Amino acid sequence: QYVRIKNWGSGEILHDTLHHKATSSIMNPKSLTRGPRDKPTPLEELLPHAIEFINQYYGSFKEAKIEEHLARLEAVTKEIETTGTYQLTLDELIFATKMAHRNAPRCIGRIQWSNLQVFDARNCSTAQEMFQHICRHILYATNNGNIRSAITVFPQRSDGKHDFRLWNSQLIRYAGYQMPDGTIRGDAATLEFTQLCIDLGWKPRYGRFDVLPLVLQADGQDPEVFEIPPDLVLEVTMEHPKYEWFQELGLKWYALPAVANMLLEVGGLEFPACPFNGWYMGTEIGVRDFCDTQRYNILEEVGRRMGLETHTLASLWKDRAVTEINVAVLHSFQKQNVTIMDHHTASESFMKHMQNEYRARGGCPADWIWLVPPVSGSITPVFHQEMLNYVLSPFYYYQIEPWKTHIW
Amino acid sequence: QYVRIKNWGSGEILHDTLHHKATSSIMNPKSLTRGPRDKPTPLEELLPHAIEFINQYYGSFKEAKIEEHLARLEAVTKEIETTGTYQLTLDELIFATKMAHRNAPRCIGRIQWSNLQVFDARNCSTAQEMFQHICRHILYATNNGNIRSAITVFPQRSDGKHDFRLWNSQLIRYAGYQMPDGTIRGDAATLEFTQLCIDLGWKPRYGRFDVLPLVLQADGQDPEVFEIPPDLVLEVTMEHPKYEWFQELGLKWYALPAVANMLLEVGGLEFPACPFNGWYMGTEIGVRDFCDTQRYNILEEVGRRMGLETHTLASLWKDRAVTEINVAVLHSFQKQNVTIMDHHTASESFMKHMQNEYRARGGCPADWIWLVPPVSGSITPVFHQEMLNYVLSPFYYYQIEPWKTHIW
Ligand code: HEM
Ligand code: HEM
Ligand SMILES: C[C@H](O)[C@H](O)[C@H]1CNc2nc(N)[nH]c(=O)c2N1
Ligand SMILES: C[C@H](O)[C@H](O)[C@H]1CNc2nc(N)[nH]c(=O)c2N1
Ligand SMILES: [N+]
Ligand SMILES: [N+]
Repeated sequence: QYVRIKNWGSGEILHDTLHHKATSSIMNPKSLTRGPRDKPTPLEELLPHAIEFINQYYGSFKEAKIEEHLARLEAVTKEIETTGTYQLTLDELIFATKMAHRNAPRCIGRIQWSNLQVFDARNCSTAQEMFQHICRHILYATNNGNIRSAITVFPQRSDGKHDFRLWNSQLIRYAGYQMPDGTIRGDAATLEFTQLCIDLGWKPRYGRFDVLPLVLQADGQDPEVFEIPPDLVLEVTMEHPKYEWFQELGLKWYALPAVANMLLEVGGLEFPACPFNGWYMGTEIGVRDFCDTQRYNILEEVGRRMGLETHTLASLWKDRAVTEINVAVLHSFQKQNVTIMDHHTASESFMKHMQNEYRARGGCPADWIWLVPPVSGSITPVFHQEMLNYVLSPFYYYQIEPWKTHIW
Repeated sequence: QYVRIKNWGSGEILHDTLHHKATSSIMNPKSLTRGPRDKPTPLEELLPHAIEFINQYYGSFKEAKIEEHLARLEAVTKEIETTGTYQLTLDELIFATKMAHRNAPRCIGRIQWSNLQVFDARNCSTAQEMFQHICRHILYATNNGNIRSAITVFPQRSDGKHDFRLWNSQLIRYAGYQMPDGTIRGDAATLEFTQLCIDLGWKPRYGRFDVLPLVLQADGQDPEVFEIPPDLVLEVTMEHPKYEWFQELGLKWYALPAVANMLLEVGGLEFPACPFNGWYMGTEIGVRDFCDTQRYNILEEVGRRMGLETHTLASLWKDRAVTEINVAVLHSFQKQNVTIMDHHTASESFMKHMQNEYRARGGCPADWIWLVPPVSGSITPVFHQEMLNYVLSPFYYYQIEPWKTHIW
């Protein structure tokens, strides 16, 4: 029938009908999602996929180890024949995690795809044991502000009813509540989820930079709530380098961008819990987290303190404020020795990458909509670059929100 | 086989191969192009299409005129049966031109789709007669700076060998030459075409704001060259409202954005010559025409005059200059009483439109990549709006460059 369409600012959804009369930019397309299941992967699908992967892994060395490649193929088949899926070698998980990042069409930082730290936590079985690993991860990646790229891989899905997974969008992340004023405090984005932590007994601190708790589900079991040891969450306080009134704003952001809720797919296997992290590109904080109507929405407050024509849209005052907010974020990171890269530098880098990729392996999955920064479009190189967006393997899939499917 | 991919900044093209290994943002997709032909449209295709159109035209009144609708269907069939295509009534051309604009997924100004002036020049037969119409058009739309939206429709394609069409990208448009300095003067974009006007005896004035000649092809015949009466081309000189040194830059742009080279498709008919115009949205000039590496590339010159860290990319100096260049353009239009709308105002408007459209007829073809402005992305509403991009009818198609196919 029709097609549901979302505006993510207003939250308004519309149903398209006109398209049916057609001839001859969705955030979460089904195509980009790998959902739950109730039964192990069938063997007839699993095997071909595993073989494909093992042939990629071996076809990716400089000087081919044929015998080990033939052996591994044999051992993998026997394991599948014998157990009903198969485990990756560590020296295969590491490749899996790097190629999949390499294959994420929506990621600008892929120049760095080779430098990834991999934490093998496939032996995990309890919540407390997940939450320990998560803590280790955070501390490694954070490095006292010198951000290291890392990923923590938990036990692969088996039957689908013993799934490990984080209910958090990203590891470290601020809360948001629907205060009485008609207003909303903290991070509007996490409004719905904040409530859920409340439903599981998390004490609401009611502020605007409250780090939310990890909500961990292990081996299919109901999710237990863990608070993050505030010693690990490193934050950057926001000061402008001119407008001394900019600290009066009382702004800060967490330093670690660690996406928590995506699924890894490799050789037919699926890991619905594999949190990863790079570092921040300024605009992420300065433009989206700070300036989105859906988010912290500082744009008017900052403009007002600039003596700007705030009620005349043509004044271009948003263009002026946004830019200073970025300047602030950037400046606050460098000050405080927190790793960061500005979107301009980021765009030139990605470009080098892309060039590299095509000479390397003739292509680069790439989603224009996502790879162009939310300010300065035309001004970065990636805007003028035509690109194709395709899904390869291994790959990092979105997933249906855990509370929409989990049975407590 | 592979897939040619263009970067429009560098002009570099790459061939994608990786996509073949796929599982389960192009400027000129074939899908968006209607090309030449050597034979009249076959009747078996033409008729259904005509009927569809006539039923739309009649199904678009408030209070239905069934008898005239049944009559028109009859008269149209007889005409096709009898001549081998059919002519639209004027009160159908007007609807054709408005719906097609209404249906252009890449256009932000569609809120105004109803207000269009239509010049019926289907009776045209000579070049000189096209060039007269073009001149009338320019003068009407320009209105001494109070821009009126207009379109001039020429004779429909028949057999494909008597095509009317303009060889110009847009009516009024600056030239560009490959000067000896290793550099390039005027409008780099029109580098290839400028040469072609030279090949047809146009005297190169060698400047950086030289209006190019109309290159007109009528009834399939070789294109004759006409110079535009400088009295008709209204221009805006660029001054900033602070930086008095901004006029020292010696900048100006033409006031009329009139796209000249697209084809109208309606009820199976095709008009490969139907120039149209709205007015400018500032960023068009301030960001793309002025700041594209491929274009006039002022960004460094403007930054330097701002005492900006021009060799430190992270300085964010591009964000600062671009914004002032826009301020300048906007300010220069309002001064000089030239119609213009800023991209922020434009985005809020389009949004209203889109809302209107869905309540109206449940949909709105819409290409995100194009509808989001080249600066301030996140900051405009259209960024957060998920949208579907579909081709309806009537519709404005791109066309293969005339000199790639015409036989002299
Ligand atoms: C130099 C390090 C990195 C940089 C600068 C970087 C930058 C970014 C940015 C700016 C986004 C968009 C943010 C958003 O709108 O949500 C993104 C998304 C993404 N990145 Fe990277 N990233 C880095 C490391 C990584 C790593 C290590 C991985 C995986 C191993 C990765 C995979 C992804 C994926 C799957 C997305 C999509 C997120 C989503 O769909 O919401 N990136 N990256
Ligand atoms: C309020 C009046 C208008 C405004 C503000 C407006 C704005 C714009 C802008 C900013 C673009 C993109 C410019 C570019 O990147 O080349 C565009 C493209 C386009 N517009 Fe409009 N426009 C207006 C009137 C019209 C009219 C009257 C028509 C047709 C009757 C139209 C149809 C189109 C089409 C077909 C394109 C695609 C051009 C291309 O693909 O290169 N627009 N418009
Ligand atoms: C509707 C639309 O697709 C949506 O706002 C997209 C635009 N491009 C994006 N690009 C990135 N990096 N991150 C995003 O959240 C978005 N949001
Ligand atoms: C490669 C890419 O599609 C190209 O630069 C597009 C981006 N979006 C655009 N949007 C508009 N309005 N005009 C354009 O020329 C473009 N260029
Ligand atoms: N990130
Ligand atoms: N335009």
